[PDB]
This record gives sequence, C-alpha cells and structure tokens, in this order.
Amino acid sequence: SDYVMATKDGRMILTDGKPEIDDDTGLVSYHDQQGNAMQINRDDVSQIIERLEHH
Repeated sequence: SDYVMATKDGRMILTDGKPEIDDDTGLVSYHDQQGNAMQINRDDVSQIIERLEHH
C-alpha cells in the first residue's frame, strides 16, 4: 500500500497510490507528493515496487 517507482535512469520516484501501466498508451500514470497527476513513458520505468504495510 506504499508504492515506489524505479526508473531506468536510476531515479527512485516515490508516489501516492498505485501507479497505472497503460499498455494501450505506453504511459505510466501517477500522483506524486503534492497531489500532482503525472505521466512517465513506460519505457523509462523499470520496476514498480509495492511496499506492504504491517500493523
């Protein structure tokens, strides 16, 4: 329930909510920290990390 996005160029983008891989557009959609809807070329994304939360 805490997603992290790894980019092919090394960056380790934190996010708010689960990103969206649209294979129909070749785009990954996401919200960052300031409530901003963003889009990044799927191609520049290498991994989608879900960090499970535990009580």
